[PDB]
Amino acid sequence: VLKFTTEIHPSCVTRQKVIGAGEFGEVYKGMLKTSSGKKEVPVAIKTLKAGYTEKQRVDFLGEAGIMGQFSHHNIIRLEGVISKYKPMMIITEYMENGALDKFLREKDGEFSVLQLVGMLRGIAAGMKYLANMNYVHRDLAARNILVNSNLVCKVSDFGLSRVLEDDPEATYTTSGGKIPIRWTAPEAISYRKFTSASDVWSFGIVMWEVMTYGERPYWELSNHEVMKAINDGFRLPTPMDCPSAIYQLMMQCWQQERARRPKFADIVSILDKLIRAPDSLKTLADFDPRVSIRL
Ligand SMILES: Cc1cccc(Cl)c1NC(=O)c1cnc(Nc2cc(C(=O)NC3CCNCC3)cc(-c3ccccc3N)c2)s1
Repeated sequence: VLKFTTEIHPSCVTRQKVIGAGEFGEVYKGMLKTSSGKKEVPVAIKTLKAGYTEKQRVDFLGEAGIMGQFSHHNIIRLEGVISKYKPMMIITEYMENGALDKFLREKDGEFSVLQLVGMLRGIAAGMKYLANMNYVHRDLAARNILVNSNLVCKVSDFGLSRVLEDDPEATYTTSGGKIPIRWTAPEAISYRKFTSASDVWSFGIVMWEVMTYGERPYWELSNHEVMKAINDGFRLPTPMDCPSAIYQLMMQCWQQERARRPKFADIVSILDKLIRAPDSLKTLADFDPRVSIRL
């Protein structure tokens, strides 16, 4: 028995603005009337346009069904679905600052170290919750994390191919594409061994995305060049202005041997201890001089 997913009546949903457009549906900002007409809240609304295939329907509704099993501050909240009327819709809370990667790239250098570390603690708490629920995300990356007005970060992007046994799409993105290599642990790339410990590798890459304000991991390297570097033992260098303890933690997430990586519980605990003793964050890792400027 799974937690009940609310079927929403279309009369309770208004769409105010298109915010995203795909080939197979759109995403809107809107309002949802709830509590039997007594409350109204802002929502995001994703549609599935007519002509969708059986696979697209099972995937679309499956994402909502997974989201509906979770109740955590750092996981996107589902309000419900419209499946009985067309276009079908999934309705979630609305995250005012959108995806974390784009948000940081529009906010370069504007946050404190403590704020960035706090964002990572929230993401880590959401991932701890997911891993404890026996959910392996497989595509953890800043692009799949949303940010609200209050800077709370929440994990998004769920799918049935992550939960069903021997699923033939388990190694693809939720859109059927190739999962971007540069967030993925070596044993998941080479053997398809996706587990919470490969999600810990990905979380280390997310830490580096956050501390760099959304830089592209490995910069211009191609996918094969990233695989070359990782398998030689190369790891991403420290971000600028990054606490030594934070860079050490991301390096531990990138241990080749998956059993040596921290668990999500370890990550949350370490981040909490650093935030509560903030002088621990003033020791910075050396930023490796990339350019020589002499005068
Ligand atoms: C509805 C739904 C169904 C299934 C799965 C999920 Cl996770 C969801 N929920 C959502 O997608 C979303 C919840 N909140 C969101 N916030 C959001 C917010 C905004 C938006 O208003 N962003 C601000 C606009 C001004 N710049 C600062 C960001 C834009 C998007 C967005 C959506 C599609 C393509 C590009 C975009 N930039 C998204 S999207």
